[PDB]
Amino acid sequence: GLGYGSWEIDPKDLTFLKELGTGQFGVVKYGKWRGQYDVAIKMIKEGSMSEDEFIEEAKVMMNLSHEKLVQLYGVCTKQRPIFIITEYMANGCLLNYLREMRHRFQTQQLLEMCKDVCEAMEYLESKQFLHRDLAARNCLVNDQGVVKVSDFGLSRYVLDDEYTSSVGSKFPVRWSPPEVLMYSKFSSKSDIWAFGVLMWEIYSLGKMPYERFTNSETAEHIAQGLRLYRPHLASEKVYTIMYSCWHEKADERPTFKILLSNILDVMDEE
Ligand SMILES: CNC(=O)[C@H]1Cc2c([nH]c3ccccc23)CN1C(=O)[C@@H](Cc1cccc(C)c1)NC(=O)c1ccc2[nH]ncc2c1
Ligand SMILES: [Cl-]
Ligand code: NA
Repeated sequence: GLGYGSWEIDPKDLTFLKELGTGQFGVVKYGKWRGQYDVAIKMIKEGSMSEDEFIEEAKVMMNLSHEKLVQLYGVCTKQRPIFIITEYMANGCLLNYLREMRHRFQTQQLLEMCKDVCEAMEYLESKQFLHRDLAARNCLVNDQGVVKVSDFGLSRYVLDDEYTSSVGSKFPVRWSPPEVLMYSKFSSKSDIWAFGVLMWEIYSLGKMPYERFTNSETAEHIAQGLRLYRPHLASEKVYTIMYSCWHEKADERPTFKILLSNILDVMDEE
């Protein structure tokens, strides 16, 4: 079934409609399950994933469930290529959503997007689960405007070394703390850093972090003490929150639980 019963979904119960997304991992199609329920069908391009390891871990990820986490309904592994059946989010990736000027966002909406993501990440943290590539491109927005965290943990199965090596051309350098870029030291605190950058993306309406700097320059300068400027739409109290994610010393950065409380405090003042 869809999130109930077998986690192996029968692809004969799926209809494959419009494409929602495409990249070096595969292609994402909108679909219906038993002609009633909307789904996003993420089909894994052969040659891109450690498929055995990925299927083993998908079974465990079936147990992750939270309102602000993109729901995994199941998988289709008895064919080539394999599919992941996931929650359909009608408004697409958060990065493009932020860049659409027609939305004319209020700052109250931007803070709520931060709350949404933070609640999802507090959940993952309580499960000792790392996202490992948190960023606006990896969040989705549903038909009601709710943001949910997507593709959490997926980078563990990507074979392309340009994307998993901290020196690779596809690595999330601009979302990584210095100890990741220097020593490959991953932890909850490197998710925390990325979340700070994600808040900066949100309040910048989707601008690229450190736009005037190359990947190599960014890595060098953030280690020296460069930090992202306060976006014009971010109040001092909002900037204080995202800035706290970027302390040089990882164990000085907050937890997602503390970040969420800070975000609620700012919301509660309206
Ligand atoms: C490298 N990415 C990729 O290759 C493809 C396919 C795919 C993903 N993740 C996968 C996992 C397994 C197989 C294929 C993929 C992720 N992916 C997407 O375009 C993402 C946006 C995105 C993120 C990072 C980097 C880039 C370049 C694009 N969008 C969506 O995923 C999406 C967009 C609209 C939606 N509406 N509802 C749900 C939904 C989902
Ligand atoms: Cl410090
Ligand atoms: Na810049």
